[PDB]
Amino acid sequence: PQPRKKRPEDFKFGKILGEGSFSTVVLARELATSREYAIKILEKRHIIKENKVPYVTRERDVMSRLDHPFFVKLYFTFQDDEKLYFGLSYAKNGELLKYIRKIGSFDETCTRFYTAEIVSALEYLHGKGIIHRDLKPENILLNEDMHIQITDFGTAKVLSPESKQARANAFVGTAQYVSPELLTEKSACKSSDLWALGCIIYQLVAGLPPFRAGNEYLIFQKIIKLEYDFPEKFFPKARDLVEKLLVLDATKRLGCEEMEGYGPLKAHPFFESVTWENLHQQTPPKL
Ligand SMILES: Nc1ncnc2c1ncn2[C@@H]1O[C@H](COP(=O)(O)OP(=O)(O)OP(=O)(O)O)[C@@H](O)[C@H]1O
Repeated sequence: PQPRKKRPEDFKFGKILGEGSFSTVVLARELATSREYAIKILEKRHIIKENKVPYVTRERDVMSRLDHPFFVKLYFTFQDDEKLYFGLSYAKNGELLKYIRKIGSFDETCTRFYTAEIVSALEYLHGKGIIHRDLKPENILLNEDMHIQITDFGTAKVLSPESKQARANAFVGTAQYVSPELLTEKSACKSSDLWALGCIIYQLVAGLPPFRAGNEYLIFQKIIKLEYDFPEKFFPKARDLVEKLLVLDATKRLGCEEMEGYGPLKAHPFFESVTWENLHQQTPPKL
């Protein structure tokens, strides 16, 4: 027997935290507890009209399966006549992208710490057979203690035991972080997230993502050609790691099953001083 189903009247809604194409996230205080949640509100009619039932269902189903400190938690759901409501942890500090823009680019200690939390999160996700498929700084949020909270699971793929690949459109997902296999084979794998990881590490160090251009078509062209360069002074061991992640052949990316998994990735020299066992209990370095 769970707690009774919550209702809109149980909350004092506040500011809008963000607005997507099919949802709006609003800060809400539960009257009975004074707890604050980020409630994601989606209109049923619009979801049905635009054929998005599978994505909303997927977002709910994946989030309910995750139980790990580096993921946004789904605490409850409810609905009224027109809207679905998902009660989520409120990540007080916002998007990682905000910090990249604010401070410009991360020093080595900061890059290493945040990269480690992301790698630890992906290990967990991938161990559950889930491909994120849209990993990017916009969807890596930060809690009040400046630990990461990954979100945005509606476009995730859930692999079956028998399958390492899932059909996926590149035009879905964010161009700058799209893996070459989505553009060439229209298929996603766990290693697609490792490609995105390489883009993100590059972005933390350089301040901008590796594949940039005036439009999406031009970005995609750069991705399939591996057309990017490292800036001068890019931390040498991080460059080496990124070179091992931004690999056109998805089976040759450090961390993938064919490269023997997360062992060899976490053992990379860039992570030498990392203690992996309890990152969420360590004090993040100041940005
Ligand atoms: N759990 C949360 N805590 C704090 N802020 C959040 C939380 N979840 C989402 N946000 C913020 O709200 C924004 C809106 O999220 P939402 O899932 O509604 O759409 P989106 O993913 O940003 O855009 P789109 O769906 O069109 O790709 C996010 O981009 C983020 O800035």
